[PDB]
Amino acid sequence: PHDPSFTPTQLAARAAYLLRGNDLGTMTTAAPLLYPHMWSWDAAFVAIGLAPLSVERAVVELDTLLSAQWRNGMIPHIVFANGVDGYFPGPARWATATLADNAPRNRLTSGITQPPVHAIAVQRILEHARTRGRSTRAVAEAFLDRRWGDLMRWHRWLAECRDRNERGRITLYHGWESGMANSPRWDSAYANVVPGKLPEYQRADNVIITDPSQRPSDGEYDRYLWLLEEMKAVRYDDERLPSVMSFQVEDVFFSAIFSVACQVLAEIGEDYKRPHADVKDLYLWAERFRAGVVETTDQRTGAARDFDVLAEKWLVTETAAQFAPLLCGGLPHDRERALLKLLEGPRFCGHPDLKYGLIPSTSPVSRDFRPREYWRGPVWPVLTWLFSWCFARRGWAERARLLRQEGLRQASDGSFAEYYEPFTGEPLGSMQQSWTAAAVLDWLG
Amino acid sequence: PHDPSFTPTQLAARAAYLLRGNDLGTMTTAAPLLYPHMWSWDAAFVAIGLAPLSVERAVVELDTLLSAQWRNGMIPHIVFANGVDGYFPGPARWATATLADNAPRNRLTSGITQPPVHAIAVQRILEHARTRGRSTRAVAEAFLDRRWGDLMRWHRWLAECRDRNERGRITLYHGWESGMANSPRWDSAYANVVPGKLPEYQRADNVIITDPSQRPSDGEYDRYLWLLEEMKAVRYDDERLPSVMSFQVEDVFFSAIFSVACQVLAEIGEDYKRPHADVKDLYLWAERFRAGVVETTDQRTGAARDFDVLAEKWLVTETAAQFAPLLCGGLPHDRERALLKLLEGPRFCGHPDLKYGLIPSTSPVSRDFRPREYWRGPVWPVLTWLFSWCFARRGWAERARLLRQEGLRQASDGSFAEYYEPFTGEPLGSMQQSWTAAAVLDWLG
Amino acid sequence: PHDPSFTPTQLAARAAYLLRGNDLGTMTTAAPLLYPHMWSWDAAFVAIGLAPLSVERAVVELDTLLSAQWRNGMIPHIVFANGVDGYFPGPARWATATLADNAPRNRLTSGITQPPVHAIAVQRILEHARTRGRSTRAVAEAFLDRRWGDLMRWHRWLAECRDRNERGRITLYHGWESGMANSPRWDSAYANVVPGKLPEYQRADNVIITDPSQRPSDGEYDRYLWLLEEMKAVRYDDERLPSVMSFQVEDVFFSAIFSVACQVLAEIGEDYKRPHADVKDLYLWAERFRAGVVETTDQRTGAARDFDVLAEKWLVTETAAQFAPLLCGGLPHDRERALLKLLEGPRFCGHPDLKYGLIPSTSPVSRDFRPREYWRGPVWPVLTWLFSWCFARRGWAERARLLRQEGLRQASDGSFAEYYEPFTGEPLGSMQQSWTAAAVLDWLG
Amino acid sequence: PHDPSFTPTQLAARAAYLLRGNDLGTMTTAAPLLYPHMWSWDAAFVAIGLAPLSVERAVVELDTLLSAQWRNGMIPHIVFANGVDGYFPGPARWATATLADNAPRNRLTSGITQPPVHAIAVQRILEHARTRGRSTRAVAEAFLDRRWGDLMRWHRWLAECRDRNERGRITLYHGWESGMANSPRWDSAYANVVPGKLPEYQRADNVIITDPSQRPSDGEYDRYLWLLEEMKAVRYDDERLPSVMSFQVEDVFFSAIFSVACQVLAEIGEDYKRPHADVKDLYLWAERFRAGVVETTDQRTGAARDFDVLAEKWLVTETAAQFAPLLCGGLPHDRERALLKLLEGPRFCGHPDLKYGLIPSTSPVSRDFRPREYWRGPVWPVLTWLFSWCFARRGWAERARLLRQEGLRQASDGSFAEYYEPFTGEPLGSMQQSWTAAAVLDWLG
Ligand SMILES: O=C(O)[C@@H](CO)O[C@H]1O[C@H](CO)[C@@H](O)[C@H](O)[C@H]1O
Ligand SMILES: O=C(O)[C@@H](CO)O[C@H]1O[C@H](CO)[C@@H](O)[C@H](O)[C@H]1O
Ligand SMILES: O=C(O)[C@@H](CO)O[C@H]1O[C@H](CO)[C@@H](O)[C@H](O)[C@H]1O
Ligand SMILES: O=C(O)[C@@H](CO)O[C@H]1O[C@H](CO)[C@@H](O)[C@H](O)[C@H]1O
Repeated sequence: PHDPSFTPTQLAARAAYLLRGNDLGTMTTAAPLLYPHMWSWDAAFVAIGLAPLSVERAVVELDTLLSAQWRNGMIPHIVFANGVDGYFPGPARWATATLADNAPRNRLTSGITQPPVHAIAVQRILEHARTRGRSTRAVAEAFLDRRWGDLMRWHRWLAECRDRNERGRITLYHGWESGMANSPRWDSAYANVVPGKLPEYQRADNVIITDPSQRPSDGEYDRYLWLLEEMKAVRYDDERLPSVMSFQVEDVFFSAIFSVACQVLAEIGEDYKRPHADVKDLYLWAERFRAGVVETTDQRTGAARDFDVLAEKWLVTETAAQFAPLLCGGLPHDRERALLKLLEGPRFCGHPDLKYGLIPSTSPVSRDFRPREYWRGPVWPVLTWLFSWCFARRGWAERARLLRQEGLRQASDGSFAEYYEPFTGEPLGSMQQSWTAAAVLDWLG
Repeated sequence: PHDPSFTPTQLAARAAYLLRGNDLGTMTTAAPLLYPHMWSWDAAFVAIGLAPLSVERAVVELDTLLSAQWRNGMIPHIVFANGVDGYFPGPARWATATLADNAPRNRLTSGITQPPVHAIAVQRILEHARTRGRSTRAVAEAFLDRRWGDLMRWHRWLAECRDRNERGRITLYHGWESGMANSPRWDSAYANVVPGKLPEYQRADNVIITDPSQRPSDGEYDRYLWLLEEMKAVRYDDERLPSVMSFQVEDVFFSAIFSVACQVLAEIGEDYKRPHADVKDLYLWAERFRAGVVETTDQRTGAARDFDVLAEKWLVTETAAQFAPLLCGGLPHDRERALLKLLEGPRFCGHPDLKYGLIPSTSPVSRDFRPREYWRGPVWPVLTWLFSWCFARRGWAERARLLRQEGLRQASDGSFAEYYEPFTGEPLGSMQQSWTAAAVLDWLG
Repeated sequence: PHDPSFTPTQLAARAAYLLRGNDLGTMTTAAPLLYPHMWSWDAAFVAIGLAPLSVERAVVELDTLLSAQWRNGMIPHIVFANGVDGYFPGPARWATATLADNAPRNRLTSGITQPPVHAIAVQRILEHARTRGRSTRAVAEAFLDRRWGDLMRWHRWLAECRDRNERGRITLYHGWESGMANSPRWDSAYANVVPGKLPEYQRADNVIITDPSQRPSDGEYDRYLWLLEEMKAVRYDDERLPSVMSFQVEDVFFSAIFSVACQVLAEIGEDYKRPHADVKDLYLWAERFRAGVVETTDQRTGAARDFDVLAEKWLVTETAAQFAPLLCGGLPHDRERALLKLLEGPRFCGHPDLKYGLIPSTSPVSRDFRPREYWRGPVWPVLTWLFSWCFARRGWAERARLLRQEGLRQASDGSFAEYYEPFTGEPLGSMQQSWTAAAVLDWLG
Repeated sequence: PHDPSFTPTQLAARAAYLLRGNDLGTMTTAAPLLYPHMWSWDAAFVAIGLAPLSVERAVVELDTLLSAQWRNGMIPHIVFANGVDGYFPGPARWATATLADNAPRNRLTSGITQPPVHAIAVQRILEHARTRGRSTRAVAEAFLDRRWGDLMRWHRWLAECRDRNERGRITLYHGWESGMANSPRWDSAYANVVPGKLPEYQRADNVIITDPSQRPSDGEYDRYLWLLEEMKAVRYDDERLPSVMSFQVEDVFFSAIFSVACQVLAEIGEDYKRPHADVKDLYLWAERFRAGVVETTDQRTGAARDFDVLAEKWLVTETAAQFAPLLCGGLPHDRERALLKLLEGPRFCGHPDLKYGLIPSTSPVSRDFRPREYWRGPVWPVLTWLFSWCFARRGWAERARLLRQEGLRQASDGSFAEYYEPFTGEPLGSMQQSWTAAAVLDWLG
């Protein structure tokens, strides 16, 4: 008609309807068909969206994810649903069940990790539970009793095994670990990934998303799948990966999230009387990774750089990852003002052709910008939510509110799209994406 | 805390979460455990609550109900879920699968009917679909193409087989057909139901609702189950029921709903160019049952009476059914003003001890009033919704708005209870009741 | 910026801020500068807008208007603010203070009337007061005691002096009495107004609204001002006007409003135990003017026609006044369906170039349509409100809701414009128009 | 009736209606009758409440206040409305027009100051203006050009003349300068004020508020009015006040507000390219007064203490002023956790008998607590707003949200009371208090 948008109550209802519709029982799929399994950072955001509906079911979501945690503490980025096909690479291609000595016996998983937003979900669950009364607080507190150790082991694995040199930045062995598969951030590192004898495969993602402008290329998937062959050759052994992987990058955005997550989990630990040594370690890691993020930044603009460990070079790109230091703090005053000017100016939120005042995944003025192509340009509601929540935590109440307002406007069509075209607002990627519904649910209050 | 109520967006989200949680696939249970099957008038209200979430799934709900329609047109009041136990009387006790020649081959059902609110659900589906654009309008219009004949056959069975004498009132053979099992309306008729050799049975309803003050008595269930034996003895044959049933009442509230439903379906038929003869029949029945309702009314107060066909006597009770004429219209001006004074005065919505300005199922000043006991007093959100929608259709915009406002206040605890204590607001009956969530969903807009 | 619309709470606050800003103390101006006095039907809508803010002040607004009522019962269409210039024709031009024996001694007023929406405002005040508690109900009931007789005298003057032949239509002697100065409705009647020696004047309205496309022409004003000379020459004597006025029309929209207002006031009289003879007269007039409206209607479409008393001919134009029978009822079922099809189709609300699904003052497909020119095309929020309220009173809950939704969308710029361009949504006429704020407040209060 | 609360849109409308009603033209009175003039920190909150309604009028409010600024930079706490009586002490009693060489020539003012919340109001005006488009941004930027120097002179007067020893705390010479006339904070200092021959007077405040339990005693007013005699005797000369005043206290809450205001104004200066030397001074003062606040704090709880300059002793009381360090920051991590535990525990927001989870002006468990008596116990909406805004600025998003939620619940009666009884929620003090409406509008605008 004249207005296809939904009212706040309609939109909240449809978002909860979606989330319950993607529930398999104890895990929520990231999307109905494109991503028909549990993903790690999606599961954190799903728990955030479930917290206003059922603290009990939000806790179940994190319990299911943690039940897939590897023996060394790694949370793998996919927990596969039993008997479900339709996603590639699936369990047979990872072969972690037969090759990975640390993989769980009772879940099929991938063999790589994803960003540690999980502590933020725990905070939102606790915040909801404290408004709901004693029986609900008891549910959330029982979850802390049951899973505090597992959360510690997750943060410790990141701090000790992916920051072996105590640089305060997380090393990745796959671009998929960044959450941003085809981000321009990784192009120069991927250009040095030379596949050898790569076993034949058929993609499934572009059978579901048929528009070729919206997904990575075959050449990019060849490199993604070649890194799997390198990992499988060493049976996913942490100790051997630095010797064999053709892709080794320090991810400054993942690092900033980790800093925030450690500080959040330390505050939880203080409030719920968790072991002093754990809280002390969490604060130490929060500070170490805050400093590691700051060390990457341009001394003029504050923009954070990734680092190619193999090439030994800073990776200078124009993506939303540059704003990593805004999430965790630590910049000198003048540098942070410069970085905020970059965020709000014509290269990002201030670009005159954007439909919404939101943060594109790649700067529209970058040569790498592609308005439809996944992480090369589109606006991702999950990043809107993460930036808005971290900005509110910095004390930037109006900046956070504006992102939430624009994210709700963008989402008001009810498509709950994976990402959106930055100029037209066209929904792109999968529809019915669980963390887009969760973002709306958290925002609407 | 200081305030356990939910905001409108929170409440809408939780109501949709509930509705999707009670979805078995193609049917929604009336409640998670007490009523773990599809009920007929509940399914209409569920379709109303689904319409803002998914016109496609709202249509599915009515398709599933109509697929259980009997060969003679009757919509049975329970469509049992395959393999589901926990409700008594269940499929084995009804034995319609082996005894009822008109029962559907591919569904297990009860052998009695329930009120014809279904046309109202169709109207709400169409209203939503018209705001959503062409593909959604096509879904709703395709449903009309597919099911108009079945809806006609339902209304025709009521008009021809339950009003054989063309009195403009529907005859019931079981109090369960009224929707109000233990209403004081039926006490004097039930007092003449003398069970003979009644086969042993174990109730399930009071294993789930253990508080004896909230459910009918064993003596009442003995009579409910004896009527089943009388119906089974004649193989549920319409032609033989008047000769054998110990309970035969004309239900003025069911009759008023039928009048409204015929008028609504006639208006749909005009708008979507359905057969002229059908629309003509629907308007004729709407007028006949409006007149039949008016004929029951007290000439002073307008209060509508039920009629005991066996005793040949008007049934004078003080329940919400007295307000039947307000739903369908037809009263003389002075009589309708008197009936509205009764509704708004100290015997119903104006009673000084009520927590909310809502319509109790039995007048709190009646000797039959029991504040916890099912239809003998509690406030039912489903009746709030039905009265508010019919009042808005009369043009009584402020009266309708006040009922909606108070119903939302009552529902703001998020219990989605089956019924509520009228003085304290305590949630009673089953929690997580589907038509209470549907009422909230329709209201919140 | 990206979206310059206000939220509902922002919009409600700004609407109330406007209405208080236009308050001179005991009267609210219709606008800040263009209309810096009290107008009669505006004052009724202002009272509706004040009722959610202050029942006491809403009652004051109507008391002030009724203190200007003429000795014969006429409510004049302007009550001038003492010492205020800036509007023409002003008190000196009307000369009612020196020429009109029935004009009030203690107010300066115009010498013509305006539509009787006042009973609708009384109903809204009473509805608000009944939600607010005993002290506020007493305020509203005291107003009824004080002003019931004046309201009766107003209705009686219309029924007896402007329907002298008991035709059930109100005769007007000036297009300004219709509320729609330059409606195409009056063009052929105005073509038969031939001014004599008209005293020189200077307009004020087009000094404030300088865009010539938005106000009537000088030629139109010459005729408006000449009719004043004709009234002044007979000292505004009711009995003489039929013999001297060059403009005499039966206004079918005014007539339908009067039918509704009589029925509304009759219901108020019953509820508050006013004299039975008054209630009986009100219902008689409601019926007479309903029938009078229906008698004008097109046999195919149901559209209502005005009547030129001097030319003795039906006035056939394509304006929103055609929809008069929808307000008061009375059409046969088939013809009202045809009239609603006209309303919702491509000649009015369904025209494909309209920005909002609202009723233009003149059909966009009529040769008379002018998209900027006052009553010749623009969308008026006051008419949106009146149609929405009357439609809800007919029982057409969804139709009323859609008009309210589109009216709120149009008003969400916060300009509170007098009227809006139908295709672009550009605000036109005066900004900060009191009855546009009142519509918004009622729709949200 | 059943619930006398207003909806958010109703409440926002009534709040704006109130604020416009208290507008005299270019100044808004703090209340209709009790406070019928402009007060300094009220005017800052009024500007915050006007910003969502009219950036232009919000700017006017601060322009009017700053036009009363004294020649030395002091903003006086009252700007009297010309020709208005009804408040005591009025202009004749202050005699600043004849005795104070620094008082403005064209305004009548008091001779003491009030807390510097004004920069917070400027920030809110700028935030609103940036959402409204170019013309509105220009209005706000023009105000900065016109008044930046005056704002600097205000901050400089506080830092240089009320912190002469650079201790980082503001000295007051009257309890009225704290904003909290009869706070238990000042009881021991007031016990050392011995009036001489005090000129006879009659109070006005307790003729308007007649309940003696709600205002200070005559004995307290004798001391308030005697301090005026001491100031008048030295012609309000800043350099003489330390030698003659019987009341000299360092106000830690005023100091923390000043710290925040300096940081806020410094950020405004950076964003709008104000002189670098001014920004540098503002950040220096922000740091100095932060440290000055922290130096007062209890080593166990972190609670901030006031200081009696004459008695040379720390003032230890149990009032909301203890929470000053939460506003400005600076406490060590462990002590701020202790201070938040005090805030949220049973001595303040977690007291089990409080109707709302809000901060009482005096702890309910203190021997000084009086639940009706002005600053000795009642909950003040203005403090709820200030704490919520400062908490959001610290990053404590959920804590700020809970204060806002409870503040809106308390205000939903629409009384807009000056303060509220902490246990019953009874509205106390003046009704229709401007800064209570402003808090509501900001929380909803
Ligand atoms: O493209 C893919 O196959 C997967 C690879 O893990 O990645 C996409 O989908 C995941 C689930 O929604 C997200 O977690 C990622 O952030 C997003 O990029
Ligand atoms: O008590 C029962 O076993 C059943 C008998 O049909 O009845 C109750 O539950 C049904 C499903 O919710 C409702 O349809 C009825 O209105 C309500 O009275
Ligand atoms: O143009 C004018 O001078 C006057 C003449 O009465 O008319 C306009 O202003 C009035 C006040 O707003 C409205 O009552 C009318 O409906 C509107 O047409
Ligand atoms: O009691 C009084 O006469 C005055 C003295 O300035 O103080 C009260 O009123 C002011 C205006 O509302 C507020 O600024 C104060 O905070 C409040 O305590």
